[PDB]
Amino acid sequence: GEFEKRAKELIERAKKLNTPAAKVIEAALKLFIEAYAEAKKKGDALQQKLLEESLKQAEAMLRRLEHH
Amino acid sequence: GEFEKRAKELIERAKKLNTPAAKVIEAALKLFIEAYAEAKKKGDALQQKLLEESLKQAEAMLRRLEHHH
Repeated sequence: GEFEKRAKELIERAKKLNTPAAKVIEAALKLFIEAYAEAKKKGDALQQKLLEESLKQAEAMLRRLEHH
Repeated sequence: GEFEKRAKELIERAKKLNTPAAKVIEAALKLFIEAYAEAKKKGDALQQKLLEESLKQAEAMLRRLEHHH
């Protein structure tokens, strides 16, 4: 899925950062990976939409952490 | 302490709405509690600032899940 690999894309960016705050976003993304697969199994469309939105917020927080 | 009590306040709202998406937000809130305590111990102000922004993203996502007729 394009969800997991974009989430894995951001995970590697978080490991690039090598700061505690980036490690927090790394843990949240791995939970999202597991949650999205569950949401896909039960046909939970609203959970998918929220997780997809959270994916964009994580990417924006990584970018803020990267700039600083 | 202000952050944890907001997060515990959000955790209780998530548990009341009884859907898989709530428990995901619940687990993320519990991680943020632990991470915020570590940020306070280390004096990591940037991590603190992003965690309180994350806490605000929690409230909006929870308000979205709660919005139900």
